[PDB]
Amino acid sequence: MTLIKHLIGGELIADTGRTADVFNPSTGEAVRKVPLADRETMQQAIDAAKAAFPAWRNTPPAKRAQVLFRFKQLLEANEERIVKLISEEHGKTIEDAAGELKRGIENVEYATAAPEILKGEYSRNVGPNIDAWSDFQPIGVVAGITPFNFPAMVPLWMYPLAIACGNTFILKPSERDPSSTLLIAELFHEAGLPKGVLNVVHGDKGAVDALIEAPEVKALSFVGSTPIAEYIYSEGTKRGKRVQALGGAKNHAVLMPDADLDNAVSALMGAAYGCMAISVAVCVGDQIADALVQKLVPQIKGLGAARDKVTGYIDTGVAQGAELVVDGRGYKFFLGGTLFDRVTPEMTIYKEEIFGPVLCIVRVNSLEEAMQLINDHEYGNGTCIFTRDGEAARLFCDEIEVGMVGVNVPLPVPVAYHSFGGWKRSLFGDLHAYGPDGVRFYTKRKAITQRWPQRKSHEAAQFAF
Amino acid sequence: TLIKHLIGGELIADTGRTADVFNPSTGEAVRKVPLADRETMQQAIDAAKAAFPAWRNTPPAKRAQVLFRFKQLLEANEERIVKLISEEHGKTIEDAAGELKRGIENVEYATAAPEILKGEYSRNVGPNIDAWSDFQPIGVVAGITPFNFPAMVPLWMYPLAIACGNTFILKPSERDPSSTLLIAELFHEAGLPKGVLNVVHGDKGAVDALIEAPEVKALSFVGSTPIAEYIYSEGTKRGKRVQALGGAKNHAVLMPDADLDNAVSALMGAAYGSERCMAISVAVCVGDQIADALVQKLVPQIKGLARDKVTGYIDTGVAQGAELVVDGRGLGGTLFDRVTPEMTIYKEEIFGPVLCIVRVNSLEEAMQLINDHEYGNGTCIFTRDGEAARLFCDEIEVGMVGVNVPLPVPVAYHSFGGWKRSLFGDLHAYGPDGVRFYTKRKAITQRWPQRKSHEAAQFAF
Ligand SMILES: Nc1ncnc2c1ncn2[C@@H]1O[C@H](COP(=O)(O)OP(=O)(O)O)[C@@H](O)[C@H]1O
Repeated sequence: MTLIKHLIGGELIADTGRTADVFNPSTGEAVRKVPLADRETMQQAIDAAKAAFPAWRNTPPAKRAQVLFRFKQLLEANEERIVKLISEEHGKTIEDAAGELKRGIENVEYATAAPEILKGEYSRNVGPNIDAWSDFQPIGVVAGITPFNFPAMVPLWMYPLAIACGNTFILKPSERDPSSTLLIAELFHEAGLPKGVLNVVHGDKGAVDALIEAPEVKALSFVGSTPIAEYIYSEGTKRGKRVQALGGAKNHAVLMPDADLDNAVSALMGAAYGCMAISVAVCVGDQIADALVQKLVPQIKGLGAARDKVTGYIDTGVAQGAELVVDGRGYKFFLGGTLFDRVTPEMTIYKEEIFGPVLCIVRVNSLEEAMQLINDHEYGNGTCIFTRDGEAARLFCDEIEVGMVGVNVPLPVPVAYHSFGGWKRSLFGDLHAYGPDGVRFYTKRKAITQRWPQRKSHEAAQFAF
Repeated sequence: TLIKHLIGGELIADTGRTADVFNPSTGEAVRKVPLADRETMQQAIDAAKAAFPAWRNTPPAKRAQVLFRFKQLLEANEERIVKLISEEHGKTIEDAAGELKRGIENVEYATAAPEILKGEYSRNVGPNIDAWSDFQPIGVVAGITPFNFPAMVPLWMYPLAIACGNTFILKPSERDPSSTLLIAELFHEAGLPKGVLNVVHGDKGAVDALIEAPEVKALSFVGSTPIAEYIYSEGTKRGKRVQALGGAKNHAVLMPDADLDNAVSALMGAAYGSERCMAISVAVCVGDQIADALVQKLVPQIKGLARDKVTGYIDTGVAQGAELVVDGRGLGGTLFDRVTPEMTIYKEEIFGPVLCIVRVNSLEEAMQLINDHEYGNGTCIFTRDGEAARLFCDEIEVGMVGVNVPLPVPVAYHSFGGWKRSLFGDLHAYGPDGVRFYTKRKAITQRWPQRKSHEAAQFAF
């Protein structure tokens, strides 16, 4: 543990040039250094992947499935070692880190069976001496840009599927916890993956701009924050690339007047403080809002530049006219449960996401207004409605635009993301249900019609030297 | 006479801005068309927004039913329709009837879309928690259609979108809008509720209206590449789903070993006026021999059967050093040799019977040429070599490929964005892409939290 190496062309490269430091969130002490890569160091990876592609594309489906199956085993073998490397640079419960990797492995298990659903049809003499067939081909060299949370699972949600489909991959992970990701890359090479099929290149905005600029890379896949997502989406798409982009968002719960309050409070307390991501509670009518606050407050007492970040957030909230009902700042400098009431979508505390236990209550007069509020912003990947009315619930499920909906029940969607464009993937849905969307993003359909026009005779004079 | 809009189930007469529809075989104006303002569009939008909730909840089988009668009423009125196509677009009635036969195949596919749209139900997936999954319509959607194909391109959009349970605003071409409107009316005659399909005639104003309207959730366009890029970028910028096909150029590759009579036959089928007929506008020849030979054969056969725009096009071609081998100024029938991708005649898309030969030294160069531009929807390679053909099929990026055989792709289009649909593919193969464009997937989990007692005091009056 001194300097972390790139994984280009099957060998580990040491870059010395620009460099940042990876810290240990639970200690504070910088542990290692990471190389912010130049366009030359990226072009290496691109050339490596471009070179590996034709061989890999023609590798038999069953052989690709085989190398993935061993990759799954070698991950289930080295779990302890990996999980340690996650908790060390990200700082999270080893139990959480292990649960993340279990998900990554589910993604690898799904990828092993992608070759099966990718077989196409053949027809001899669809017309006179004309054969026809259809295939699903890989698109070429593709790249994935991964976030800080989930250095294990988010890459394993991208590249195994893309490689199973027969592409080659350049992975540019987060600078802040890149060791765990790189280990998993190496294990894939150890499982049997040819050189150049997966490459790992560490870096920052430079590295990413490199991939956005490179005309060889055909598809670009990103999960992180909403500004960076919009960037990569628009700038990628305008250069003919396929772009899949999940950007951070806010999930909303709606409370109708008839909501069973103990049930809603249970969901909100698990989601905002206590598993689902919810950051805004839209209340229809003032009664249910006043009542919700009455119940929330007791239960929330029941439980350096970042210090200035949160104080700034809260302070702006008060400044713009929100009611700060529970201020979670305290000692043991932690941020406990914070509750804001009387929040509006023009406030900064609604528009800006803040890390940690913060709920905003937004008061609204009708269900239509609540649904319009949720639909008109960068809507997330989960939403709830709490009500006893059947007609309300049916309408909410019909007109809300969020993909997963919970009626009096929270959803297994632990982080909120908005999905850009038409190349849409779900991160937290059932893999078997949303996997085809991944497969379609990493493949192109091809439809061939073929005829070999005839000769009258086939004497040696009709061929070459 | 004057052509009426079809908003909210009734025919409206607009008088305001107006253009003239000509009878383009016999270049002489036959009718007038109303270029609509934002108010006349907002009428349609409001009509469609109103019709949506009822239509969305109409049973699958009832939607299938109205589509099935729509198919019959088209097969009933074919003669009348085809006449109206040939009259304002100007094309052989046999072609116009073949177009409508395709439109009807689109309607037949839409009738069966309700079946593939059923989802799952599971009682107690968790303790007293039900779960289900559904494919819902998205709302009010709009389609903007081109001059070529006033019958089939709309029937490729709205029947499927309506079968999925949306409502539709159709803004057809100003230049041949009679035939499209007739088919709209027949749909109403088949039983379609008022407001579910609306037809609003217009131009850039009308289109900008739909691009601006926040009620319309998806926008579907087929036409020229500049207008396509416009609608794509500006539509996606406003949160809409946009499906866009923009005019392009299909390329044929000739290897040295190509059977020339076979290639010439395919290239010569690719005809322009005013089951496998193909659009090809560029013939990439590998090596000079096959190119010289191709020219030798093409010239005699080019005695076949906007005008001011393309004198400029041809003139620029000569100016930049292309060899003008057959000059079609007058009936058309133009051939250019020694064309390069830096010329304007390669970059700009051209009205009419124009073929450009591009000489290249390797197959790799030919494939790179085709791949590096806004590639079309069809391509051919002519060769006897198996390895060449396999490689071409592997590395070319065009979706449909013909090896020594032309493809049934009569117009070239490039597809923008991630909402991609094929216009000329097998409907059963590319139909799901349409279905996905006009629907949104939902996963619902539901629980009704219990009460301890259910006396009348626990409910409302
Ligand atoms: N300004 C930027 N432009 C382009 N890419 C960036 C930028 N900032 C960060 N990235 C890259 O995107 C990922 C981080 O995006 P971000 O939204 O900051 O995720 P997170 O903050 O959750 O780690 C990293 O992989 C990083 O390399």
